[PDB]
Parts: sequence; C-alpha cells; structure tokens
Amino acid sequence: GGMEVLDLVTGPDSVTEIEAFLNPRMGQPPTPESLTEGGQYYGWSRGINLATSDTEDSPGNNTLPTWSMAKLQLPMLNEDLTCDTLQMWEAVSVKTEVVGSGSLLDVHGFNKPTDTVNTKGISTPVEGSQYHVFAVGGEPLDLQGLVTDARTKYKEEGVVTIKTITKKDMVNKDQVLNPISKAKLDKDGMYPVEIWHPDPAKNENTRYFGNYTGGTTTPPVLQFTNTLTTVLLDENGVGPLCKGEGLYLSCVDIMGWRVTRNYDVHHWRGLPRYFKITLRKRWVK
Amino acid sequence: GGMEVLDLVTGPDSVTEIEAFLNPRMGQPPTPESLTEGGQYYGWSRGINLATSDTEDSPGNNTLPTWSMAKLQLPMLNEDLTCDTLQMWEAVSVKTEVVGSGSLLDVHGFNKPTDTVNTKGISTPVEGSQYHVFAVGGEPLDLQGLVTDARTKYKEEGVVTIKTITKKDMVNKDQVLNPISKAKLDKDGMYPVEIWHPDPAKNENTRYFGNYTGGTTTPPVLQFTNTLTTVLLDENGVGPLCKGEGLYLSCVDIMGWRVTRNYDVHHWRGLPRYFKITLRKRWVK
Amino acid sequence: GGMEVLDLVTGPDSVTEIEAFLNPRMGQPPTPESLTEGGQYYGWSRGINLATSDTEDSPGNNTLPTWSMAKLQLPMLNEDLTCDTLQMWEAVSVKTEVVGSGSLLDVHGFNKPTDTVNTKGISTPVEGSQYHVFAVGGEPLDLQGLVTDARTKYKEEGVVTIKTITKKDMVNKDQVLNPISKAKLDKDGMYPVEIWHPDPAKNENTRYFGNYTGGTTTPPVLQFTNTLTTVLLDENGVGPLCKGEGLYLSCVDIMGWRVTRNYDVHHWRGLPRYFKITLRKRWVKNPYP
Amino acid sequence: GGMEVLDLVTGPDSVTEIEAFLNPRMGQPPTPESLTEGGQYYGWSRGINLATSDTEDSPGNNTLPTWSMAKLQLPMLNEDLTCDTLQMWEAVSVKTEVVGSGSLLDVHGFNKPTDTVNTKGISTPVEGSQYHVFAVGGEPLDLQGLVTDARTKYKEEGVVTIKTITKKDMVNKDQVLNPISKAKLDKDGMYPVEIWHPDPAKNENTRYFGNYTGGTTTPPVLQFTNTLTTVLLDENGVGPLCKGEGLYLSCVDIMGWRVTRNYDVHHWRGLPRYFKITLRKRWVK
Amino acid sequence: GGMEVLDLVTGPDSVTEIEAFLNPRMGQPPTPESLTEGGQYYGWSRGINLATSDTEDSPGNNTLPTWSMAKLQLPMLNEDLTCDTLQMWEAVSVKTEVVGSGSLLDVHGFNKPTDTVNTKGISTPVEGSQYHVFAVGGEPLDLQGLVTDARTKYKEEGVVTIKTITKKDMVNKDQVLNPISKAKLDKDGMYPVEIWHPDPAKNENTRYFGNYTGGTTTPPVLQFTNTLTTVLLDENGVGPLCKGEGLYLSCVDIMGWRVTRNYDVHHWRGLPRYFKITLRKRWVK
Ligand SMILES: CC(=O)N[C@@H]1[C@@H](O[C@@H]2O[C@H](CO)[C@H](O)[C@H](O[C@]3(C(=O)O)C[C@H](O)[C@@H](NC(C)=O)[C@H]([C@H](O)[C@H](O)CO)O3)[C@H]2O)[C@H](O)[C@@H](CO[C@]2(C(=O)O)C[C@H](O)[C@@H](NC(C)=O)[C@H]([C@H](O)[C@H](O)CO)O2)O[C@H]1O
Ligand SMILES: CC(=O)N[C@@H]1[C@@H](O[C@@H]2O[C@H](CO)[C@H](O)[C@H](O[C@]3(C(=O)O)C[C@H](O)[C@@H](NC(C)=O)[C@H]([C@H](O)[C@H](O)CO)O3)[C@H]2O)[C@H](O)[C@@H](CO[C@]2(C(=O)O)C[C@H](O)[C@@H](NC(C)=O)[C@H]([C@H](O)[C@H](O)CO)O2)O[C@H]1O
Ligand SMILES: CC(=O)N[C@@H]1[C@@H](O[C@@H]2O[C@H](CO)[C@H](O)[C@H](O[C@]3(C(=O)O)C[C@H](O)[C@@H](NC(C)=O)[C@H]([C@H](O)[C@H](O)CO)O3)[C@H]2O)[C@H](O)[C@@H](CO[C@]2(C(=O)O)C[C@H](O)[C@@H](NC(C)=O)[C@H]([C@H](O)[C@H](O)CO)O2)O[C@H]1O
Ligand SMILES: CC(=O)N[C@@H]1[C@@H](O[C@@H]2O[C@H](CO)[C@H](O)[C@H](O[C@]3(C(=O)O)C[C@H](O)[C@@H](NC(C)=O)[C@H]([C@H](O)[C@H](O)CO)O3)[C@H]2O)[C@H](O)[C@@H](CO[C@]2(C(=O)O)C[C@H](O)[C@@H](NC(C)=O)[C@H]([C@H](O)[C@H](O)CO)O2)O[C@H]1O
Ligand SMILES: CC(=O)N[C@@H]1[C@@H](O[C@@H]2O[C@H](CO)[C@H](O)[C@H](O[C@]3(C(=O)O)C[C@H](O)[C@@H](NC(C)=O)[C@H]([C@H](O)[C@H](O)CO)O3)[C@H]2O)[C@H](O)[C@@H](CO[C@]2(C(=O)O)C[C@H](O)[C@@H](NC(C)=O)[C@H]([C@H](O)[C@H](O)CO)O2)O[C@H]1O
Repeated sequence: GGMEVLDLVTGPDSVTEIEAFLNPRMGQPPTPESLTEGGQYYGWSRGINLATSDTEDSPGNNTLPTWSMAKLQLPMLNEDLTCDTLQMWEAVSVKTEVVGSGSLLDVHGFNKPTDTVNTKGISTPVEGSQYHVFAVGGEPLDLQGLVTDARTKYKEEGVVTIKTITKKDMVNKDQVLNPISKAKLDKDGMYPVEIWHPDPAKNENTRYFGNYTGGTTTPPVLQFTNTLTTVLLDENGVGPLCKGEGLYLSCVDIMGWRVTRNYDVHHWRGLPRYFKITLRKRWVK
Repeated sequence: GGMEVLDLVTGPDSVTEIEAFLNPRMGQPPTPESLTEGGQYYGWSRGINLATSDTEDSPGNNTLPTWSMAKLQLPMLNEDLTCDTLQMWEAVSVKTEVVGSGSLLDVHGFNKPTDTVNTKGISTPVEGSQYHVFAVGGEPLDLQGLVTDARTKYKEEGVVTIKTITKKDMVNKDQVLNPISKAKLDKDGMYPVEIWHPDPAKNENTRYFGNYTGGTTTPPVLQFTNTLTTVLLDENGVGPLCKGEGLYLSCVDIMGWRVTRNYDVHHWRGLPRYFKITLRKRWVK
Repeated sequence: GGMEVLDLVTGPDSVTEIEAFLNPRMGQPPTPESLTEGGQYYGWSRGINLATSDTEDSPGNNTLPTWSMAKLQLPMLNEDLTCDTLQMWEAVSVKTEVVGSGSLLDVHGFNKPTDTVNTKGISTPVEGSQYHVFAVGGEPLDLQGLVTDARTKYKEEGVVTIKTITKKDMVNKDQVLNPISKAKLDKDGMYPVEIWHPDPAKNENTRYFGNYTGGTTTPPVLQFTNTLTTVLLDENGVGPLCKGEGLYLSCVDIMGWRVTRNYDVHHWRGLPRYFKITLRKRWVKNPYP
Repeated sequence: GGMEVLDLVTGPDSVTEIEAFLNPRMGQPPTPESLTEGGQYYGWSRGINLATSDTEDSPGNNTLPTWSMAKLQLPMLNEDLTCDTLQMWEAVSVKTEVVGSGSLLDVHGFNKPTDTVNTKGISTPVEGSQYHVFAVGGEPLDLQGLVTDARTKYKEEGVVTIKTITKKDMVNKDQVLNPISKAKLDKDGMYPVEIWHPDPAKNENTRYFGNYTGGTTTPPVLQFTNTLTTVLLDENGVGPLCKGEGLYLSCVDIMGWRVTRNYDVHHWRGLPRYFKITLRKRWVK
Repeated sequence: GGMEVLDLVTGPDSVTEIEAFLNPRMGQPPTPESLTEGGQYYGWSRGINLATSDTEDSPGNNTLPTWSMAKLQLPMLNEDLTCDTLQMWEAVSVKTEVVGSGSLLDVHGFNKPTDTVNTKGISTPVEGSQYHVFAVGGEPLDLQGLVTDARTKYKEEGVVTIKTITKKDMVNKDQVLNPISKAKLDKDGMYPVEIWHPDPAKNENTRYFGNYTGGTTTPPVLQFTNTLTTVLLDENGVGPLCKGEGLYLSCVDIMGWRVTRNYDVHHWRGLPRYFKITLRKRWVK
C-alpha cells in the first residue's frame, strides 16, 4: 500500500542478523583452481595491458576489477498481502570489515625488488591506487556510468559496460555526467568499477559509503575491528527497507597493485569484505 | 519590507527538495561532440601551454578551468507582494557528492607510462593539484579576484577576468587583496578558478565550502556517500533566503592532471557534482 | 548454554586489574641470549630471504613475524558450576601502549647510510610497512587464513600455517576468503601474521583492533600515553566474558624494517605492548553444558 | 580600574561587528606599484639569498616574510572615566579566512618546469614550507624571539630583530628560549616570522592560533568557508577585552615557494587573510 | 596516611598556577656560550657520528638528545603533620606549547642546498624524525629502558644508560621489554631518549603524552595556540597528587635534523616547551 513508515514490530523473531562475505572480483575468475593454470591469480587481476595509441585502447576483461554483489534471502513476513498495513524488513546497522591486510606483509616473493640496480632488497609490496566502497540495500545498487575515455574499446561480452545498456557507442558526455548512462548492480563480477559508480540521484533504499586514494606508489592504509558499527538509519530514523524480501550487498576493495620483474607488469590486488547486518521488522501502510 | 526573519511556514507544500548535477568546466566545451574533433577532451582541459618568458604569459581559454554554476527556479509563493509579511524560500541543507572517482582507476590508457625507460608499467593515473568548492545561495556567489601574476595576458573574449570588470589592466595589488577586483558568478564556464575566489566580505546569503591541495604528483583523495548532509543554517538557525525565487548552485572539482607521452603535456581533469537541496518556506517581514 | 547476562556483582573484590606485557615475535627467538650467536637480532627478524623464481618461494621461519599471545589466570569464583546463577569475569576496558618508539631515534648505527656516495650521513632509521593489532578476550583469538600466494612453501615444522590445520596444501581460494582455513591463536610466536587474521565471523567473546600502513619507506608513526582507555563493552554494555577463567591477550606491533649495508637486506622491527585490563564480576544464568 | 568581569551590557548598540583584511608581508613592499620596477613581486618575497659560509649569513630584508598587523578603532563607550564600574569591548568570536589558494592553480607561468630535460610539462606550482598564524586581542601580540642561528647578520635598518630590542648582539641562548628576547607586534611588515613567535607566557588578552608544516616540496593544503566561527571566549566565558579601545589583528600566511628557471631561485608566497570579529560590551569593575 | 581522596579545599589561596619553560637538551650543553667555541650548536646536537662496524657503535654524548626535566616547588600546606586528614596539591590541567617552529622558516643559511649540482636553491630546512613527549607529575617520570642495539657502546660518564643502573652490560632482552631495566627521570640532560621511555607499568602519579614520526626527510609538523588546555584528571576526576610538595615537568621535542654541506653531517634540532599548570588543594585521608 502507501509507503508510510509506522511502528517497529515487537514480539518473537522481530529482529534478526545476517552474515556474509564477498570475495573480490579483480579480474581472474575463481576457476580454473589450478595454481599452474591461472588459479594463482585469484584475488588479483591478470597483467594490465596498455593502449597501443591514443585511439586504440582495448583492456582485457580479466584486467578490470568489477563490483562484488550478493542477494540474500530474509525470513518471510506477510501471509495476507492485501491488508492495509504490512510488515517489512528494515536494515538498522552493519558491522563490515575488509579482511586480510596482514597478507600484504609478504615481501619475500618474486615481485620487482626494492633495489633494481643489483636486484636485491625485498619483494616490493602492494602499493598505489586504492578504492573501497560498500553498500547495503533493499534493491540492487543504482549505478551511474562515467569513464575516463569514451573511446575505450571494452569487450562486448564478459562485462557490462555503457554500450551493453544503451546498445550504442559511448558519447563524449560519458566522460562527465550523462543521465542516459545508468544501470543496476544485479550481477557479481560483471560491472567494471572504472565505469559504474553509485548513483546519488537514486538509491533511495540503499546506503553506500566509498573512498578513493590515487597515485602510483601510494602506501595502502586500512583499519579493521569487530567493534565498529555502521548505522544505516536515515535522518528520520528509518533504515533501508526490503520491498522484495531479498537484501543486497555490494562492494569493491582495491588495495593497489603488485609489480612483476618483467616490464613492470601491474596486477590489481583486492581483499574480501565481511558483512553482519542487523535487521528489524517495520509496520508499513 | 524589512529583512526580519520570523516563523517557519507550515501546511501543504511548505517544504520541498531540488536536485541537480553540475558538469565540470575544465576547458573543453561540451561541443563539438565528435570524439575526433575535440569532444574526446570533454571533462578535461586542452593541453596546458606555458609562458614563453617572464613577461609573456598567454594561457589558452580552453586550458583554464572555470566555475560551474546553475540558477534553478523554485515554486511560487507570494500572491500579494505589498503585504507586511511575506514568504521566502530558505535552504536548510544539501546532500552533495562528487561522482566518478572510480573512473580514475583506468590505468590502461596511453598516458605517460610509469616505466618511461622501457615505455611499460601502467598509464600514469591523474595526480597533482586538487581543488573542491561548492556553494548554495539566494544570489550569485560573490567573487574576489586574486591572481598569481598581474602581468598574465588572459584573452579579452571567451573568459571573464579582472580586466573585463574594471575595464583596465590588472595592477600589482591584484596579486594580494584588492577590494576593487570583485564580480559575481552569473555565468557557467566563464570565470577562471585561478582568478576568482569566494568573497568572504559578502555572500551574506550564500554558504560556500572549499579546500585545496597542491603539488605536482600528489595522490588524489575523495570520499562519496549518500548519507552525509551539509547543514546550511547559520548560527541563528537561518539558512540562505531566496529573495528572488532563483536558487544558485556553484562549484568546481579538480582532481589533478593526466600527462601525455608527448613532452609531458598536462590536461586538467574535473568531475561532476550532484546537489539535493532541502528548502522550507519562511515568514519574513 | 543460555548465556543470560544479569546484574554487576557488588561487594569486596568484585573488581580487579590485570597487567602484562607481551614481547614481539619478529623471527629471532629469545634464545640464544649471546649477542654474537644470534641474540643480537632479538626484537627483529633475521634477514628476509627472497623467492628464487615465480614458483620457488621458501621464506625462512625466522624471517616471518608471528602473533604474540598470553593466557592469564583470573581469581576463581564458582566452586560449583551447577548453580542456576553464577559469577563470571567481565573485561570492562584496557589501557594499552606500544613501548619503545624512541629507540627508533638511534641513527648512529651501521645500517645502509643516507649518503651512499661517501658512506656518510646517518644510519637509515626503521621505515616501511607497519602493522598494529591487539585483542582481549575470554577465548583464544579466532583466526581466518588468507595469503598473498597459495604456492608459498612455508616450512612444515616451526610455524603453524594453513597446511598444519587442513593437512593439505593451500588452494587458490586461500588468496581470498576460504572458510575452511581457520585456526585459533593458542600459542605464542607460532602463527605468521602474513597468514592469520582476526576472524570477523567469530570472536564473539573477544574485542580486536587493528590497523595497517604499507609501503617500502613509509615513515613510522606512533602515539603513547597513559591517559587513554579502550572501552571493551559492546553496544549493550557487556564486555568479553571469561567462561574458563583464563584471559587472552594477543598482539603484533611491526614498526617497519631496518636495511643493512649488505645487498639491502631487511630486518623486521617489532616493539613490546603493555596491557592493563580492568575486570568486574557479572551475575549470569548458568551457561554451562 | 580593577579587572573584575561582570555582566554583559544590554540595550541599543551593545554588540557590533568589525571587518578587515590583512595583506601578506612576504618581502616586497606594496610600492613601487610598477610591474617592471618590482611591483610584480608584491605578494611574494624577492629572491632568497644564501649564506656564503658558516659565519657569513646576511639575508636581505625583502627576502624575509614578516608579521602582518592592524589596530582598529572601536566605537566609544564611557563618558565619565572616573567611575567605579565601566564598560569594555569584548571580542566574542571571529570568522577568519585565507583568500586566494585557487590562484596557486596557475601552472602556466615561467617557473622551473616539471620536465627539465625538454623544458616542458607545467610551471611548477608553489610548494614547501607553510606557516599559518592569526591572532585577535586587546593589546599588541606579545612576541618571544628564537632563531635558527644567533650568528645571522640581520640588517640593522628596516626590520625589528632581537638586537634592535636588546641593543646587543644575539647570544647562544637565542637559539632556544631566552626570556630577555621579547617584543610586541606593534608594526606591520617589520617583525620577521623566523625570529618572532607568539609568547605563551604573556598574551593574557589575546588569542592566537598557529600551525607549521616544513619540507622543501611539501604540497600546500588549505580550507576556506564562510561557515566556520572561531570562539574567542576563555574557559570562564570571557573573550579578549579592549582596555585601550583599539583592537589588534595579527597574522602570517605562507603557502610555500615558487622556483625560477635561473639557478632555482626561490620566492616566498603569502596570501591575504580576512577577519570578521563579533564584539559585545561588558561591565567591568 | 591513607591515600583516600576527599573533597576539594575551598577558600583563599586554594587554587594556584605555576609557569615554566624547559629548554631542549639535544647534545650541546648551554656552555661554553661562545658562538665560535661550541655555543653555536646550543639547541642542536653536535654532528652525528656513525658506527665503524656491526660490532663497534660508540656514539658521542653530545650527539644524543636527552630528556629535559625540572622539579618545581609549590606553596606550603599542612601545619599539623600528624592529622587524620591532610591537604595535597592536585594538578588539574596544563597549557603546554612548543615554541619557535617559525625559526625553521630560515632557509637562507649554509646547509646542504636544494640544488647541489650548482650549489643554489635554498638552504635545506630541518626535516626527518620527530619526537614529542611531555609529562606532569608528583614524582619523577618512571622510565623503562629499551634500545635498538644492546651492543651499543655508550660513554660511561656524562649520560645515564642501562648499564649505569644495572652495573652490568646490556643483554639481548634490552632490545625488547626487560623489566630489570628501569630508572627515574631525576636529572635534566642526562637520560638519552633513544634509551629511556615512559614506563606504562608505573607513573601512577604522572600523566604523559607522546608521539613519534620517523623517516629521513619527513616534513616537520607542529601546532601552537594559547587556547588549548590539557586535562590531567583521571577517570575518577583526580589529577596527579604532589606527595612531597615538588612538581615534576618532563619533555623532549625533536623537530628533525639539519644537514651540512660536509659529508651530509646531521645535527638534531630541538625546541623549548612552555608549561602553565593549574593546581588546587585536595583533602586526603
Ligand atoms: C595467455 C596469453 O598469452 N594470452 C594473450 C593475452 O596476453 C595476456 O593478457 C593478459 C591480460 O588480458 C595478461 O596481460 C597476461 O600477462 C600475464 C598474466 O597472465 O597475467 C602477466 C603475468 O605477470 C605473467 N606471469 C609471469 C610469471 O610472468 C603471465 C605469463 O607470462 C603468462 O600467463 C604465461 O606465459 O602473463 C598476458 O599474457 C593478449 O592480451 C591477448 C589479446 O591480444 C590482443 C587483444 O585483444 O588485446 C589482440 C589484438 O589484436 C591487439 N590489438 C591491436 C590493435 O593490436 C591487442 C593489443 O596488442 C593490446 O590491446 C595491447 O595491450 O592484443 O592474446 C592472448 O593470446
Ligand atoms: C591545433 C593547434 O595546433 N592549435 C594551435 C594552438 O595549440 C594548441 O593549443 C591548445 C591550448 O590552447 C592545446 O595546448 C593543444 O594541445 C593538444 C590539445 O589539443 O589539447 C594537447 C593534446 O594532448 C594533443 N593530443 C594528442 C593526441 O597528441 C593535441 C593534438 O596534438 C592536437 O589537437 C592535434 O592537432 O594537442 C595545442 O595543440 C596554439 O596554442 C594556438 C595559439 O598559439 C599562440 C597563442 O596565441 O598563444 C600564437 C602566438 O603568436 C604565440 N605568442 C608568442 C609571443 O609566441 C603563442 C605562444 O607561443 C604561447 O602562448 C606559448 O604557450 O602561441 O595556435 C593554434 O594554431
Ligand atoms: C647460517 C646460514 O648461512 N644459513 C643459511 C641461510 O642464511 C641465513 O638465512 C636467514 C633467514 O633464514 C637470514 O637471511 C640470514 O641473514 C643474515 C642474518 O643472520 O639475519 C642477515 C644479517 O644482516 C647478517 N648480519 C651481518 C652482520 O651481516 C647475517 C650474517 O651474515 C650471518 O648470520 C653470519 O654470517 O645474515 C642468512 O645468513 C639461508 O637462507 C639458507 C638457504 O638454504 C635454502 C633454504 O631456504 O632452505 C636451501 C634450499 O635448497 C634452496 N632452494 C632452492 C630451490 O634453491 C633455498 C633458496 O636458495 C632460498 O629459498 C632463496 O631465498 O635456500 O641456507 C642456510 O644455510
Ligand atoms: C640588482 C642586484 O643585482 N642587486 C644585488 C642583490 O641581488 C638581489 O638580491 C635580492 C634579495 O635581496 C634578490 O635575490 C634579487 O633576485 C631577483 C629578485 O629581484 O627578486 C630574483 C628574481 O627571480 C629575478 N627575476 C628574474 C625575472 O630573473 C630578479 C632579477 O634578476 C633582477 O631583479 C633584475 O635586475 O632578481 C637579487 O638580484 C644582492 O642581494 C646584493 C648582495 O650584497 C651584499 C649584501 O648582502 O648586502 C653585499 C655584502 O657585502 C655581501 N657580504 C659579503 C661578506 O660578501 C653580501 C653577500 O654576498 C650575500 O649576503 C650572499 O648571499 O651581499 O648585491 C646587489 O648588488
Ligand atoms: C674537533 C674534532 O675533530 N674532534 C674529534 C671528534 O669529532 C667530532 O665529533 C662530534 C661528535 O662527538 C661531531 O661529529 C663533530 O662534528 C662537527 C661538530 O662539531 O658538531 C660537525 C659540524 O658540522 C662541524 N662544523 C662545521 C662548520 O664544519 C664541526 C667542525 O668541523 C669542528 O667542530 C671544527 O673542528 O664538527 C666532530 O668534529 C671525535 O668524535 C673525537 C673522538 O673520536 C673517537 C671517539 O668516538 O672517541 C676516537 C676513538 O678512538 C674512535 N674509535 C675507534 C674504534 O677508532 C672513534 C670512532 O672513530 C667513532 O666512534 C666513529 O664514529 O672516534 O675525536 C676528536 O678529535
């Protein structure tokens, strides 16, 4: 009925918790699992390939980090759907954490060494551009497309890009804000983060939080604790409401790149994110 | 009547919301739209040209980032204007956000490579000087001119500079604070940000927020969330009042520069800003 | 099993304070103590050894920093565990501090010099990647394994790795989150920090706080004061409970590396951490099986 | 007579506002105004000159940034001065802002270029050591002298140094805290900031706020908004009192240095600071 | 007697304020005062001398920064010493400030120049590792020894080191936390800061605040204002109590190093710290 938020439902089972972890989608898929057939790159992207000229930029799909997303089912609520007043799940808060930064302390590998003159020192740790965004909502995250170069030739299959949505080539307006270029995060590991951003004009039922730090050798920084709670309630004390009984989790956590000893080839590094959402039942008209 | 702030108007349609996005004005105009005739630079400036001597500094108009601005209409109020007490629109708060920082993760292009020796590594991402300013008011943003060099030879057409206002050449005082060098942000993409700054001596009906980070290769930093509200009310609980039912939005969001493989040519990069303003009617004398 | 938390116990000895310091476990064990037989590296790791190829990475055990931990005995409370209502120790807060950052001001040693042309300047101070984590709980810290490379050939004896737990080689999923790879921090100086991380899915009775800063030459940063208290109480005002009356302290505090004059060999530097835990007795409905 | 603070005066004209802007004093005076005779350096210092030996360091006065200051008249108060209870002006708060950071976005000049191999790239922007201090009080800001080198041969004319005050050469104690080396900020553009610092042992009637960031190429950082109020009231709710009915404003705002294409000559850059002070009348014994 | 904290004493002279400044102890003593015989280094350390081998590290005493400290007398209290309830001085808060950062703006000296090829640019300002610690208490600051190298050969006279206390050579445990290595800061300019740290296991009657930033060329950062009060009261509202009517002040403020033109010789630079402590009388059992 009319989306008028009423009281908080009380009684047995009116509150619940949902846990989930989303693994990064940096480029290399989970399979093959073989550590000699490509599996060794899981959690990373494959070697970043550069444009050959100002008009020929064709990045490989497996070199492009994409959004991670999961749709989780919540326990049922309404029997009589035609009642004037119904119940709905409401996301109150979430404890989220990026796991694994300690693994970046491995500086004993075969990356580009710190002393390139003599090929000594330590294996250079992951550094560079970082990007962390997470969202919790009752609908898929609304995306707004914006790219560095509208001339970039993305593969037509394997990834969802602006052309996939509009059925036409990107225009110059796509390098700034073009209202026509919109989509929804409805698939895991398919929407490149260099193209799709959270849409501030929509997302009425989703709360998203993002931050970016660029550069080429910028030190990665991360905090992690099980004592930090992120409030999802808006200024009116109402959190995201699940209209379809399915909760949406979205995220991307890029730590930077590792660099090889062969022509400075860069590989993106991503880390998994944990979510623990507290939900409660809400009376809605 | 007299400028005395009274009570908040109550009743149907006493509160409203206005949304809008302002695209950056880095130098290259929206047209030509062709990706081979200049449109590929939309969202960026054209290649920055340098002075030829200590007395010959003539920057091209399309290399100078300018302020973005928009004037939005508000629904009408006053039936009888000659009344002792009238209603005025008052800006309470704004949810603003710079969209597209994820696009800076595109490091597969044709920019100056990180490994110049072998022309390998990755396409160097946008880095350098950053500038973010946004304002909301009931009048155009009041500007105060101040430049690096009063001898700079800006074009007389295509841009609004100190000379445009005073009808005379800049004087040495224009390198510090000269009360004579003032203007108002009344046109989009015309007032250069290296010349025009928010005037703290005026702007009684505007709230502006700005920050600057300089340097040549400083890592760009940006946060974005749909949960942050910017309060526009002053110390007395009063926000900007629309004296003429036209809301003014002003902004500039420079992320740094990208560098080409041809003589380190720099191109400024800017991103669009979204605004969602909450307004309420106010009884005024 | 019905962990129902009730009132705070009042009266004589209802509140207590535990103190302890945990020394870093960077690689070189406390012994031999001799300053010419290896003891001179205590507080540091031994020289970090690098992989010989993309498929041959065998780090030495003494080059891998591991978690520090201690289990402290609390005064006994319940002689009989069959009582409907019992008392349990609850951790309220902790004053913790990493000690010794001032020692990093020693730049008169024999590390790689800042003027390499003349072998002059100062002895380069410790810089680079930093990692600081501490935890207090009523059970061992729950760990989730995740590594940079599942092909890394860790020694089988001397350290507890994913293989030690699963009895099988690591799989590609171990480079991301693989639920199967879990363990508990039950031994000091045995679990490598580049492998084991606090498990957010568990640790229901432990509070952990960690931060990481990477890079190769990043300046080390640290604050220390005896005026800062870390609250251990959760959103409901209930801190970690000790069901077995053994309190667990865990930590790792890496300041970065020092670099020698011989082929830029790096040595991890760690510093000791102090803990002062405030505890109180809590009445609880019998949670014992 | 006695400084016993009583009630706040109420009634017509019991509160007032004072606005003022202080231009920077980096070295080059406001005149000559000619852009070919030296006026082109206004807002900057002249080229920094280095010591010729460990015992011969004599900086030119026009290369040393000095404190900016102004004394402003407040409206009159007492008719009868021989009364037991009088009224004094009290500074409650101040809105202050450093104007012009946007001008630092001019990277198209003739400074040392970022690409020295080809003399290309961009004109290196201002970078380095930054110093920001402002004060508001009822008496001149009390100064404590402390220098890098007690052997520095500061000019005897045109500047106020420690020797000017003591009538004797500096001693080694002047490199640390020497209680004898004190002065008052009673003149604009005369007291070098590398010599004179706010005295924490005095200034009972002044509030000062300062910060320093060193380095040679450190990125300049600055925030500016018309929504930030600095409270001037002390722990007992009392702000600075004007006993002589003359308000003192002091400041210095160094953004760093620009470097020329000739032997890396450095020129300090300063920016003007705006002040809007709110004052109220106070009953005093 | 019984260390029970009761009410605050009221009446005439029940509250007092103590002021003092502590000069830095970087290595060079205050004497000789001569600016040619060594006094020119006052406020700095003498040139840092390096180890000659992995087993021969003998730093000169004048190259080691030590703790600054002062014991201040407070006004008398108790007449009848054998009373059940006595009065003790309690430190409530302290306004502390590091003075002189502006002196670091002197870049016109004879330090290693920024353009070493041509011996041009500016005299490199102080940079590098920074250490700031201050304490206020009713007893000497309790110290815990911890060094980088237990093999370091510190001079036996002129400095108080671990061996001074234990009468035996340092052991490997001294590189971590060895409970045996403890001392008290009872002398000014004698305890090296690279050896002695605040002891968290003691100092029940002292409040200490410290921070450290390492690196070789890290920009020095510092804030200073007379508006910041540091609370010395613990969680129970009780501040440090002066048991033997002697207040202790301790500190160290290292800003970094300046580098000479001769073999990159480094000299530590320290700055003085000001203290203004507010104390009140307390009734104690
Ligand atoms: C397996 C293989 O060789 N595939 C070819 C593609 O190359 C691979 O592309 C990947 C990204 O898509 C990675 O860059 C691969 O690099 C790594 C990797 O696997 O991650 C980097 C690792 O560090 C390295 N590991 C080690 C230990 O060294 C591995 C390792 O060497 C190999 O896995 C085993 O040998 O390699 C990289 O090998 C190649 O991209 C594609 C397609 O090539 C095209 C394209 O479509 O992009 C063909 C087009 O016709 C051409 N277009 C034009 C106009 O010329 C483009 C163009 O050159 C390119 O866009 C420029 O960048 O190339 O072919 C596969 O066969
Ligand atoms: C097309 C062309 O060459 N036009 C001339 C102008 O040059 C262009 O100026 C732009 C800014 O106004 C950009 O700098 C252009 O550079 C880019 C660009 O288009 O953005 C940089 C891109 O990275 C590059 N792209 C690629 C893929 O390489 C493109 C690309 O090369 C071209 O678009 C393809 O053709 O180029 C740049 O080309 C030039 O500025 C003007 C005016 O020149 C004058 C002036 O009036 O300023 C003439 C004066 O007589 C002279 N005065 C004196 C005293 O010497 C000044 C002086 O040299 C200058 O002020 C110093 O900077 O130059 O002429 C157009 O014809
Ligand atoms: C005592 C000795 O030489 N042991 C050999 C190992 O060397 C030692 O390894 C340590 C790490 O485990 C440190 O790197 C040692 O370096 C230091 C140190 O003691 O910490 C660095 C100090 O800075 C230095 N001090 C000074 C003042 O200079 C000291 C000092 O030189 C010595 O303490 C006294 O001389 O040295 C370092 O000495 C060495 O790592 C192993 C290697 O053996 C193997 C292996 O890893 O098992 C054998 C394998 O068969 C081989 N595998 C393959 C496929 O080749 C691997 C492979 O090379 C390796 O994985 C590559 O990294 O090496 O041998 C010990 O005998
Ligand atoms: C006109 C002239 O050359 N005068 C000499 C002085 O030089 C000027 O000093 C200024 C600072 O006081 C600036 O550094 C001037 O540099 C600039 C400038 O004007 O700002 C830098 C600009 O970037 C540059 N502009 C351009 C576009 O290039 C301009 C420009 O070149 C000129 O303005 C054009 O004319 O120049 C700089 O020219 C110089 O300072 C004095 C030094 O004299 C003494 C002194 O300190 O009084 C004499 C003493 O006896 C001597 N002591 C000893 C023991 O030798 C000291 C000592 O050498 C000095 O302290 C070492 O640093 O110098 O001489 C004038 O002739
Ligand atoms: C005057 C002189 O040469 N004295 C010798 C001592 O050298 C002095 O040591 C100081 C630190 O204790 C500084 O490093 C001195 O450097 C400066 C300074 O005075 O601060 C640096 C200044 O920048 C510079 N000023 C200028 C304008 O250039 C001044 C200036 O040059 C002079 O002041 C003017 O003459 O110099 C530095 O001069 C030296 O420390 C002592 C003792 O030497 C010993 C020791 O440590 O006891 C002797 C031992 O026998 C030896 N041990 C071994 C095993 O050989 C050690 C060993 O070499 C050392 O441990 C390695 O670091 O040295 O001798 C004086 O003669």
